[PDB]
Amino acid sequence: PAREFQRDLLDWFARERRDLPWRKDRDPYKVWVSEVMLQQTRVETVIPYFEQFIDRFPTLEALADADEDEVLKAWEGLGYYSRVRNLHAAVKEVKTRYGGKVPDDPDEFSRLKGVGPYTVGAVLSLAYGVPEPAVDGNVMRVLSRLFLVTDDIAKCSTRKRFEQIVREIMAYENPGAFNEALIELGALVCTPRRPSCLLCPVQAYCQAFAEGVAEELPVKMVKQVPLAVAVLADDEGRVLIRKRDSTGLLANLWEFPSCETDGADGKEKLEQMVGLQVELTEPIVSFEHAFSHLVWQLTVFPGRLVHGGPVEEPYRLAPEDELKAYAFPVSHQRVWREYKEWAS
DNA sequence: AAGACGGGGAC
DNA sequence: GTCCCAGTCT
Ligand code: SF4
Ligand SMILES: [Ca+2]
Repeated sequence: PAREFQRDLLDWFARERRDLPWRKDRDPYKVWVSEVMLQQTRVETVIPYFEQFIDRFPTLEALADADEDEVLKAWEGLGYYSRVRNLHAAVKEVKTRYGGKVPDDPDEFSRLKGVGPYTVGAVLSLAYGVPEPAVDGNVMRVLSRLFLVTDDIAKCSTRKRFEQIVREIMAYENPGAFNEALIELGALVCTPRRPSCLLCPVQAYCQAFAEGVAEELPVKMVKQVPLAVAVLADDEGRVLIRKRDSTGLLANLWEFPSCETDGADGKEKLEQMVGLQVELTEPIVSFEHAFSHLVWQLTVFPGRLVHGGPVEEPYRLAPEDELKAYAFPVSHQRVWREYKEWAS
């Protein structure tokens, strides 16, 4: 019932679609940026970031020529920072290798970093009219309910099933609108909890509704870590900060020297870290910070800094009024908040 | 396959 | 507390 299902979906979309920032036009660059920002992040959270980001990097070239440091700063607070490292690399790739044009071929676009099966579909269908599926969590929930699919959507292969289903029922004449409509339906009507089936424009076609299990679908299947942070203040009013490893947790972000206490030593395993030496004091406050695969049990440790050598290695000396110039994870952002809240 | 990879806002 | 959001990479 593909064709008729398409008409209802698309009709609903025209009337109910939200006027979001990235929907002003279909510029490949603007669509791509928004799609990367939306990965595992809510629309409400993205809006402010997209606005600031586009103003600061209006074109793909402008973003390509920016120093990675400024690009990360623009992403400070969004989470999953590798998304922007990959988008930056990919954008630099399109400028030099593809003459500043976002490839319109799925095989070409999919080779760029950060571009997985979802983004290929979202960006190419929307910006170029390419008939590729764009299956995100929203679509998976929608399709799972419409076709009563009970396979664990956390299974790597379950997404392939959904992609095939989309290839069979999508409006090949307007793939972009079709894909977007499917996502919007999931965002506004066919919601995680208490979907609005009575007001759904494709209720008639829904097997989950007919069987009364809409709410039980889709079917879907952390370690603690103590950490000691050090905030060394130079009598001159400058602070010590280091850039993080280029690969792994919060990669390439700045932070206050710290170590995985892995117990309860505190001001011990830290001092040792010198690879330019000094001693600490007693804590100032303790909090926690969650991620997705692990939690941080960090405890701060202040101290004084006396110069005895050149600041090298990842480390970098910086005046207090310049900190707002670096990109810091949310955890360490709080560390500094509690510090000036202390010396207050 | 399954775990790494942020931060936040409903319920 | 729990879920999951416009997922990608190894
Ligand atoms: S009828 Fe209910 S479960 Fe089926 S697609 Fe609509 S909102 Fe989703
Ligand atoms: Ca790819």
